[PDB]
Amino acid sequence: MIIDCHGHVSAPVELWAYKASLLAHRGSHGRGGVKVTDEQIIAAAHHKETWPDGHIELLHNHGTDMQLISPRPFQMMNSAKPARVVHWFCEEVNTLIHRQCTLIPEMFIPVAGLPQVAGEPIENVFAEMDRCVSMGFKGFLLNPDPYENGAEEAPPLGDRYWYPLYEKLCELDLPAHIHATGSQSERSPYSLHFINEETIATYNLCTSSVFDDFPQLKVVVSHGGGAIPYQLGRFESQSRRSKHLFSERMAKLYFDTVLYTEGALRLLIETVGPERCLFGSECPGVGSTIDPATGKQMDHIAPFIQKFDFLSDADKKLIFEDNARKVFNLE
Amino acid sequence: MIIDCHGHVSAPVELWAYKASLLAHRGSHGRGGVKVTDEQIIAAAHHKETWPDGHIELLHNHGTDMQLISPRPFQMMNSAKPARVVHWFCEEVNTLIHRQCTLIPEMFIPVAGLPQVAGEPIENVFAEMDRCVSMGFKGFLLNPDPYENGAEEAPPLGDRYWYPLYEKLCELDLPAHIHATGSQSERSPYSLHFINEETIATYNLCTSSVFDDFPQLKVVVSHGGGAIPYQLGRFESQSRRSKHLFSERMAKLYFDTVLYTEGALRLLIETVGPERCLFGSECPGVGSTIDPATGKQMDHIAPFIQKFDFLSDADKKLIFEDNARKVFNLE
Amino acid sequence: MIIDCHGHVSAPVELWAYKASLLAHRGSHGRGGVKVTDEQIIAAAHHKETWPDGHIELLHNHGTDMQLISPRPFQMMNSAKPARVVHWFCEEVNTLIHRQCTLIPEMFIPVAGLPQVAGEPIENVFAEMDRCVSMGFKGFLLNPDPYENGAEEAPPLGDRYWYPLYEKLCELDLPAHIHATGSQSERSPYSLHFINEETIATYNLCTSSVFDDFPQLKVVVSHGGGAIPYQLGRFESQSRRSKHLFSERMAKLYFDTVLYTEGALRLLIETVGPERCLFGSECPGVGSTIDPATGKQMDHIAPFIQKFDFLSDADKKLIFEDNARKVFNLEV
Amino acid sequence: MIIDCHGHVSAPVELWAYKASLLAHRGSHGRGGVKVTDEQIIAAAHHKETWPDGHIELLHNHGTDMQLISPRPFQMMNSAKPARVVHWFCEEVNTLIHRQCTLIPEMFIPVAGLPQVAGEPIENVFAEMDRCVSMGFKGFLLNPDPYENGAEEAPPLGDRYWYPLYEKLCELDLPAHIHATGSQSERSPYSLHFINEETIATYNLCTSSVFDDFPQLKVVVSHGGGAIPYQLGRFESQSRRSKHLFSERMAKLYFDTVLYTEGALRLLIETVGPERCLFGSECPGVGSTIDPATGKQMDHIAPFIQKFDFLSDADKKLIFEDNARKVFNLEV
Amino acid sequence: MIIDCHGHVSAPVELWAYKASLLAHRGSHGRGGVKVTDEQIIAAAHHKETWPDGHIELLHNHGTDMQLISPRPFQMMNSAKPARVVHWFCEEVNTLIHRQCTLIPEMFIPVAGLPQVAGEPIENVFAEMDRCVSMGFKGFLLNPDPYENGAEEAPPLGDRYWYPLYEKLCELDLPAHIHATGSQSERSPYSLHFINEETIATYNLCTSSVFDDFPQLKVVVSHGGGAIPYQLGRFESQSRRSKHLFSERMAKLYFDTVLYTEGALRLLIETVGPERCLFGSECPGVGSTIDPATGKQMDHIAPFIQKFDFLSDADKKLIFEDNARKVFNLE
Amino acid sequence: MIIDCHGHVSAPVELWAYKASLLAHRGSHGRGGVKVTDEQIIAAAHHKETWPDGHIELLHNHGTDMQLISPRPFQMMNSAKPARVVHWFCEEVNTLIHRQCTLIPEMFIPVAGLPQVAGEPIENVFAEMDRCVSMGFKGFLLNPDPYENGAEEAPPLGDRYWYPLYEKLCELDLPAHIHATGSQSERSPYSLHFINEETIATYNLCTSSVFDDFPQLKVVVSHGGGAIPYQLGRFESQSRRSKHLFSERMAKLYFDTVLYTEGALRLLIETVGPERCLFGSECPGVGSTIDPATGKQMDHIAPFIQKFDFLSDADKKLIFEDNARKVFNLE
Ligand SMILES: CC(/C=C(\[O-])c1ccccc1)=C\C(=O)C(=O)O
Ligand SMILES: CC(/C=C(\[O-])c1ccccc1)=C\C(=O)C(=O)O
Ligand SMILES: CC(/C=C(\[O-])c1ccccc1)=C\C(=O)C(=O)O
Ligand SMILES: [Zn+2]
Ligand SMILES: [Zn+2]
Ligand SMILES: [Zn+2]
Ligand SMILES: [Zn+2]
Ligand SMILES: [Zn+2]
Ligand SMILES: [Zn+2]
Repeated sequence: MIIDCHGHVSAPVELWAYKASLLAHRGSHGRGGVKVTDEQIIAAAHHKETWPDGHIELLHNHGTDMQLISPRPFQMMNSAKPARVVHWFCEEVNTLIHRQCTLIPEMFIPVAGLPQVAGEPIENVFAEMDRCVSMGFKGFLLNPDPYENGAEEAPPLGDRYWYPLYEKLCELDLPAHIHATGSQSERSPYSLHFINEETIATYNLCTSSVFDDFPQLKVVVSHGGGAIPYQLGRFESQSRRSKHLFSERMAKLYFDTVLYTEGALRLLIETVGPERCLFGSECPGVGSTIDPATGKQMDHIAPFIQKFDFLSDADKKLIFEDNARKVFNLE
Repeated sequence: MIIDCHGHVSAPVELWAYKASLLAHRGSHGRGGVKVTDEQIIAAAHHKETWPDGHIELLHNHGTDMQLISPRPFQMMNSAKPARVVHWFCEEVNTLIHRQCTLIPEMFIPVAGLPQVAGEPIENVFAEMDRCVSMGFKGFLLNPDPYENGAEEAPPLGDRYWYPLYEKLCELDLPAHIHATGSQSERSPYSLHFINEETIATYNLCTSSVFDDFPQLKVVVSHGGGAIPYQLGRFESQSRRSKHLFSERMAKLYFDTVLYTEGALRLLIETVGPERCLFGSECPGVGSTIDPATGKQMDHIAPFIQKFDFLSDADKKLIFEDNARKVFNLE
Repeated sequence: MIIDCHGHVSAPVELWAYKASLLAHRGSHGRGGVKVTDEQIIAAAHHKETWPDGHIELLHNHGTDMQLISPRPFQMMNSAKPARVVHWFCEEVNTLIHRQCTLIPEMFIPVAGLPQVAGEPIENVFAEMDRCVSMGFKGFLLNPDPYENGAEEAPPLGDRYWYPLYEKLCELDLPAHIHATGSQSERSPYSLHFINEETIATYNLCTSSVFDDFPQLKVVVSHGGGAIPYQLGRFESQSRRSKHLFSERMAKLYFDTVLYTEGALRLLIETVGPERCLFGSECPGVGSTIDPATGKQMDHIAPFIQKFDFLSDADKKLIFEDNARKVFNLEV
Repeated sequence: MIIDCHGHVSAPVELWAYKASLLAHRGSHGRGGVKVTDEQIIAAAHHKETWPDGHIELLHNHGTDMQLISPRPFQMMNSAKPARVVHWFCEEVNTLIHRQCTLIPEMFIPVAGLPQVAGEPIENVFAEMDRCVSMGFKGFLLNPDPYENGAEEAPPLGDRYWYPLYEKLCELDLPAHIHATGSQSERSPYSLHFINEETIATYNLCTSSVFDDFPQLKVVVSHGGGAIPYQLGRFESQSRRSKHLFSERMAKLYFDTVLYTEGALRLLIETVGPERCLFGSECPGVGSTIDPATGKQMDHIAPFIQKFDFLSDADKKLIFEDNARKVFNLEV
Repeated sequence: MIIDCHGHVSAPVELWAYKASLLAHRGSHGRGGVKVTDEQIIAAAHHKETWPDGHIELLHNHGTDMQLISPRPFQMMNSAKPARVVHWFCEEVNTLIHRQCTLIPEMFIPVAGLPQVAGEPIENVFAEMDRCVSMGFKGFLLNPDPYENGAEEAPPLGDRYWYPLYEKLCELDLPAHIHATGSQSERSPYSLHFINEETIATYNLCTSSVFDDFPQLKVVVSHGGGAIPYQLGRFESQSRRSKHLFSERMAKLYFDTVLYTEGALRLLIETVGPERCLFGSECPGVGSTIDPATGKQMDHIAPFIQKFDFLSDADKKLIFEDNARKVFNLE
Repeated sequence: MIIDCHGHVSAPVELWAYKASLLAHRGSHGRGGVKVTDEQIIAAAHHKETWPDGHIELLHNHGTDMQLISPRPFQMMNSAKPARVVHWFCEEVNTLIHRQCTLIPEMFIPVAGLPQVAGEPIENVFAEMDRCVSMGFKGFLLNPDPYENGAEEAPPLGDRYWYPLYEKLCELDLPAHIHATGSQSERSPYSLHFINEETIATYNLCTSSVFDDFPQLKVVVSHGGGAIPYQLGRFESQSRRSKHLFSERMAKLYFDTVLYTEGALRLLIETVGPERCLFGSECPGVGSTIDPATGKQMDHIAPFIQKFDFLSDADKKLIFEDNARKVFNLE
């Protein structure tokens, strides 16, 4: 089968209106919450909206059997104040993902957002993690820039600021899916910030002692590692002047295949090997447009991997399901 | 012949001491200047230093016949204060590069740094440009982040802040060579900041109307365009939702081949085409380490391009000299 | 008839989702816009939402014949970055209001928000004002604190920063309706910031030369003038030292009656007079809860004014329609 | 008798000069102190200053028998640096008040200021409180905005930042008298910031669990509660969603009657009841100007309360003495 | 006779209470002003207060015939906000000095404060200067640090920011008396800040083109030039590496003799010469204490100058009156 | 003999290049270190550079027999970021001074810089102190303004922030040598900042209870105490109003004689006494210019002190060696 490990929830419109409300009253109305029926959630999983077809129908047309759906990361406003609106909105997004996956278990698998408030100690997400574990969540999006390209930065991923999280992720044996959220920059909007932050997080993890101290830490890097597989040479060369090679740590990482050109998919898989690649597409999303040359949808990239003549059937099965089954502890 | 369009001056130690001195007295001793002889300038280009050999010796070994040399960008301190030390140090480095390329015209071709002070209008570099144009300089390093990964950032390259510079570059029909300088981030050291800044600059140039207003502007993006050829799919798909495709703007851009893996070189050349690639290696520097297994130096990448079977000998001539002669107006 | 001069649009949820999206991509998707059909705009004016009944049904129950609807001001994020998102959102809200008033003209009258970006010159709203003027809009919400209780504040209303706007309004003979937006303070939330900012704006206007320089300027202060009618004594006393009395300038101002206690309404009307009071309720909204002692909604305040012994039927007609009809240039 | 619970010290000019000097040398001359004789402290309570007559003469004319005098709060510079100057000045004002009440005991009762330094833990006032408690002081002015309308603000009164103080006050069975100090805003000067901060403090106290955790806490809000009695309806309505009604907590609060209009006094008394109103005038002060329509000083408000038809003589005795005598632990 | 050129007004207490009031209501009460009778001002000139005797009586005991009285500079709060309180308080101090000098013309001469608001253009003092010229004022205190040792600095005295003032001072042929005001620093309180700022202002004036561009500019530096006469050597040595000597400019400056040790007075006079020294004492003030060795008052320094055996009677007359007569255009 | 207690290392050019390199890569290349031979270290002390002659040659000519050398303070960049480059550069300069004084024990005696990072607790220098104590260092340069004339400043020297250091200095019975470093001010260049900071530090030490708590603490103030001996009168008069006279605290202090005018030298020695003066010249440096009239070099000041008639030969022995031997524990 084909399990897509990088998907984002198609939610009822009421969720985003709840965000607007929280930002309007900033808590003076109390927490409240999203009021939507199961019917409305299911219908949201079918609504066309801005995509060529519905979420479910698109996955069906592309042969994707199941998909791990997480929050749409650029809505999560990790730099917004006050902090409690960040926490509340994260919790409600997670609740809605849980409801949708319970209503549509034949396709959708839950992955959780973290209520990362810029500047707060990472411990402040543990409670929500616990709530999500009980609800059956299979992973967590880890944002390396809760400041959302502001004037300040979070510590690098090798800083012990993040160590309490790694510990917990190993106790649960659940993965962190690197994903930045929004960006306050006029130069670098969110979709490009994703790439730069993936590059930075990978670099941090591959030039620190994280994997010495948490050898079972499972990390999936979004969008084929940002820039790293393409730029691996300079970083390996510079890592020679040190006690560990960049590739030494990088061999511990997993990467999803959210890349919309055959050449990039080929380079990713040849660089890290099928043992460390998990099929992903972000369909529906950035890539849900039609290539005017072929008429196909750009995020319908499974056939590119299925036709690579340098991968065995075992390697393609690793990429399409087994790696996801292990990393996300899927039933 | 082989022309390397991305090299950095091996300078006598007195230049860096002059930088330190300027920062120490901050102008209270006057402008002063570097004090070195022609002999010391020539000797610097043969001294081993940390490299496996002298700059010129490594070029001779790798088969490189001429190299365009610019300042070592991470020393240019565009965010340093007061402004006058940034200007003065840029001026002295340019004067020294001029002296070296006049003393050794067989190997070296001069490329200038711009005295970009964070927050200053871009026109404040024009004077220095003129001076360098009178000294035979063939291009300019354009830093998209003169704030050097600080609390603030400059406007995106599509902003009209930069338009006075594009004008002048078209007036001179000379190219800009995109290259960041330092990085103040504890997460992102300068060598990774290079890549991210190239990604951002290319994105700005390909999502704005710069090339509609300056069709003749010549721009060379360093390090194979950061993440862009690898991440082209998502940005092209997103651009489909606008009036001009990312690809039609990117077709106007040139990229150098400072990539230290065969696979990345292949991906670059197959994505942008040999008509838009200029050979470059940054030898000596980040890539001047010996692969302990295969015995060769990582920045010795000309043979990779020579052996690509999908390139004709004319395509290889383009990559190795003709594009450089056209873009940098080489004699 | 009964005209309610202080109402806020009951809009389809797609509008608030559009706000969320604008904040999410900060303009990198383009302006885009609210995509919503006429039938959705109509249905939103009847949906119960968190109120006991729909907007229109409530106005019917309370006997209100027409309401001037403006944006829900605590959503207008005047302090948000980048500036273009606050401009775009204000514009979208204005056009949606225009559409709703065009579709339900027997009930709703359009009042526009201003795309006030904290720190921008006020002239930057004119382009939108002009547009709204050609769409038939009858007034503009004026926010004295576009910084939304931040680390900085805007100039007081007496400062010449605002004088271009005061000029244009007089050019148009259309009123400003003082209304604050959001509040970033952890001490003073938006509903209380409304009152504090009404107090500050009224004080600014009654201690400067705005009305000397703009005699025909029409200004309606929300929520019965905040604290001023209750605290008028101290301000009058301190003004005695000045060249003009506080009351001298205050008499040029209009106030709406959005007060949810009979005593407050009595004080307001007895303080500023029926010639300067315009009926308003903000129904549905903060006051749309049941007073258990009466069983009636707290914002069903028209009967209090109707049953005031100290007002003639002509004064009540001023409060309930004539004043609004003249201040907001309404048709008849 | 008539006890005025809101008065401010008429002090010799040497005190304000001492403030100026403290700001001038910022402590490099040492703490020093106000150097002023008993005769000067007495003379200051009779000097006309900018008022029509002396402090004591005015209180005599108005029929006030005793007044609780506290610091002039707009001078206490809680946002000034370095912290030690605000501490020293508060201490000096407190001791001068103590001396004046010791010299004129038939008229004046001491109420202390707190040396609140913006950003300091509240515990840093305890040492002064203790001292004032041993000097016979009967209450403390509590400033909810020691930042004085700056770029930052203090925690709301419901925050545990204030809980130590609430504890100590209950330990002492002495009241806090809500009063803001200065205002750095160019829109909202100090006299209006008083009202806005009273509104914010009252809202904080009526929407938190302060009175659940400190049931016997005695709090007197200045100037008739700012805007709250006039704007109570909206806050009650919004509180309905909470677990406690706004009025539920508001009933635990006391308010002084420093309002210079008959209508405002009527509203206050009818809203909170005579059991929670303490007569206060701030005479001499902002209200010490002549109402031309009456010839009487605007802060001569006791007759309004005396002539209210809807109050028994016993309710008026509560307002004029019993409530102050019980809240401020006064002798008889 | 003995004319003391550095004195500060002994004002009625009502002035400082007016300062406190302005800072309390910040303008909401309107400008207002100081209400004091002539009798009260005269009495203030006699009040003991904190000094061993009254101002007038102290000048009498020391043989000082007349004294130029200016504001007490550390009260002038040039960094306070809003600006109008700074302007108003300056104007009222000047009005009171004018009244006192008119009431006591047998001794007191008026010198004016400038309403210098940190960050405002210097032109904003011209109006008050004019008001003071009409009232007969003989000079102006010039503060080189209106920021009062804050996080920011004013431009150096050679910056053209100050040029409109110099121009005006030459049109009036009236002097600037360098005097800092207050200091917000915990390290360096006002009395020491005076010294450091005198040093900085002198350095600025002696390493810039001020005296090239305003050759008739009259400047009196307080407290014997801060540190400069004592430290003149290093600055002269460093000025040799430049187009003008430090002493070249320094010869244009005047210095007052507010120094309370014989050795410092000797060094000042021997360094700059009697032609450029104006007698000053700041009595009553910092120096109004008793030397327990001699019983004399430390600011009774006229006899030190009268007994120096290296000065002629003409030099002592230059120091004690003629220089003041010329510089301050005294009747 | 003549011992000069205020000299600064003439270092090989590679040290300043190492500073520039550290600032360029900000630690991403690791600590590294200066790479110079014993021969280059020795040659640096004989190279003319800008001086009229080599460092050692000038010392020989002036009659100086030994000199205590410390870092050139204006290069130590105590306000630079990140902290680790400040620490590393201080450590390398100290190691180089150690190498030079071990190679040339006839002339040079080692004095250490402190790795003071602005805002760091002072205890963060103790480690380095210990290392230097194991290398035979005889004192430490104490910078009162590690913020280098910035928006912020450190606590005054009387604040208990510094008390841990006083303790250690008494534990080692070694002295602090007050000396500022750089200055970010556009009004006050580093050479004037030296003087002002010495004034402030001396004032703090003489108006606080430091010497009541550390009676044995040894402190040497540079440049004759900035302004203090010249401005002593006002501060003594002000201190009379307190519990301890300025003079009784100042009597515990030592001062060096880095003054380039005879008159200032005289004033210093007559104010503080020969029992508290240590000869010092800062030769070569700011004072190494030739008086074009009198032919001699300005920092050749030993003869001035030799010719003072009011000093006995024992007083001159104190100034020229004994005080230095006692304070700096010289062998
Ligand atoms: C600035 C830079 C520096 C080095 O290569 C380098 C220098 C010294 C030691 C080791 C490496 C490279 C580039 O600009 C580039 O990568 O294009
Ligand atoms: C402002 C000033 C203050 C005093 O003189 C003073 C004031 C009150 C008590 C004690 C001293 C001195 C100077 O400006 C100067 O020293 O020139
Ligand atoms: C830092 C310093 C620098 C010079 O002397 C100097 C250096 C290079 C060229 C010219 C002068 C001196 C002192 O520390 C001092 O004055 O004590
Ligand atoms: Zn994603
Ligand atoms: Zn490069
Ligand atoms: Zn409203
Ligand atoms: Zn009061
Ligand atoms: Zn003075
Ligand atoms: Zn030195």
